[PDB]
This record gives sequence, C-alpha cells and structure tokens, in this order.
Amino acid sequence: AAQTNAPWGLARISSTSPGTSTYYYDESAGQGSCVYVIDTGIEASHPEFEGRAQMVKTYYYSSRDGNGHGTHCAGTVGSRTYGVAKKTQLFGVKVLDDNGSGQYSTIIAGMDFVASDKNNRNCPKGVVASLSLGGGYSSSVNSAAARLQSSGVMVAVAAGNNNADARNYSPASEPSVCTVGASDRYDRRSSFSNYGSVLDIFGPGTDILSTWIGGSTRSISGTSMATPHVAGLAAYLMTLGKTTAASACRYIADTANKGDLSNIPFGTVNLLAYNNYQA
Repeated sequence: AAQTNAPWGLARISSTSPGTSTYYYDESAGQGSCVYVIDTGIEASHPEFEGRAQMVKTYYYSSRDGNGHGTHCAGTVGSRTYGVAKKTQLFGVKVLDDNGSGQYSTIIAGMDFVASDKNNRNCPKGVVASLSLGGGYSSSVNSAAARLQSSGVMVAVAAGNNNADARNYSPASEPSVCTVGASDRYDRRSSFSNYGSVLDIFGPGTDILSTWIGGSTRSISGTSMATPHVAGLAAYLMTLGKTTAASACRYIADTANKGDLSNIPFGTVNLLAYNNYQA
C-alpha cells in the first residue's frame, strides 16, 4: 500500500533514503495487534482513530486527554493518516495529568496495569506499549518497565530530551526495553535527543505531524514523537509474523537503516527504524 503526501516520518520509516513523501506498507497494517499508549490519555472520538481507540484506565478525575500529548503519540502509532500501524487497536492508559506530569508511583502502577490488562483484550498478533515519558533514574521505574516487557509486551520508551546520556533517565535506562532516540527529516540527530549506549534505535522525532485534541492536528517535536513510530512499527511487524514482543526491538535494530544519521556520538548506535517493505 502507498499513502501519498504522508508525514515525513512515515515516509522515512519505509525508505532507504531521506527526502521522500510517500509511505509504503503492507496492507495488513497491524490488524490484530494492540498498542497501549501510556500517557495523558487519547481523544478516542477523533475521526482519525476510526473507532479503533479507547481509554481503558485513568488515575485522575477523567480519562480524557486534556493536554494533547497522548493523542499526538497515539496518532503516530495508529491513526489513519498520521499512523504507522493504521489498523492496530489503541488502548489509552492515563498516567499523566493534563499538565503532562505524573508521579513515578502512578506510572509504575500503569505499567503493571498493562501487563495484566492485556489478558482482557484480543491481540492475537501481539501487544506493544508506548511510553513517551520519563524522569531521573529510578530502579523501581526501570523494574516496572522490565516486568511489562517480560510479561510479553514490546515496550518502547523515549530516550529523553536533554541532549544527554540516557543512562541517567528512567525508564530510558532500562536495558531490556526498546529505548528510542529522535532524528530529523535530514537524517540528523534531533538537537534535543538523548544518546548513549542504552539507546536501541532512532525514529523520526523533529516536526512530526499527528492528531491533537479538539479533533485537530499539529506538528511537535520530541523523543516522545519518535517512540510511537517504533511502537507502531513493532505492531506492524508482529502482525506480519516477522517478530515477537520479546524479539521486536532486536529485529528492528537488525533491519534498521545503518550508518545514515549525522551527529551520532561515538558509542551510540547509528540505526534508524525501517520497515523493509518491498512494494
């Protein structure tokens, strides 16, 4: 399948070169997979989600996304126009308040929630969780991410936006999950992207168009935006049967575009997420 005039990041993940604008992908499109977006919520009524999104849990007075960040990330996972995996099922877990903040205890509870809640959902092709969040190093936060991964969920986490080594941030620094840095449309490391040996992969993160609250759209930047590209890619590849939740991060690294990014610090992987789709 071909989506013309796609957001640059979608075109990038199906291309061996920057500078194109059509996204190519297998029409299975993540059907039968599920992606949890653990964030500020999801505006599931947005036409872009086509009834495939739903809120399943909140720790606050509403499950609605009063911020936009979670809706944007969910759109990059799975919206019809802005998403990588256009037929996946999206489940929102609101661990962040409408200012985008959340206590680590709530975030940990949300991860353990997903590890159990997947047993209440129909995801025959597999389960992914996208975590566009983080703070300073916490062994308890890392352990929660490790449990979620161990339970059979492909966990993708943001590296962070400090232009610093991600070893000092959580859940970015957890080795067993997929830690995602950000790149721009010219294949440069995004100016804010964290780096370091704990990163597994880069995805598009600068000037990413996606869904927003109020039935709208906007372009924003962050490792928060790169993470759902990888989460959606994992769901797509799992639906194709090419990999599993336990092996998808490694498979994405195996099959990535290699050595094509600029300003990658010595010791950080130079790997850009790529779907290897041959039309």
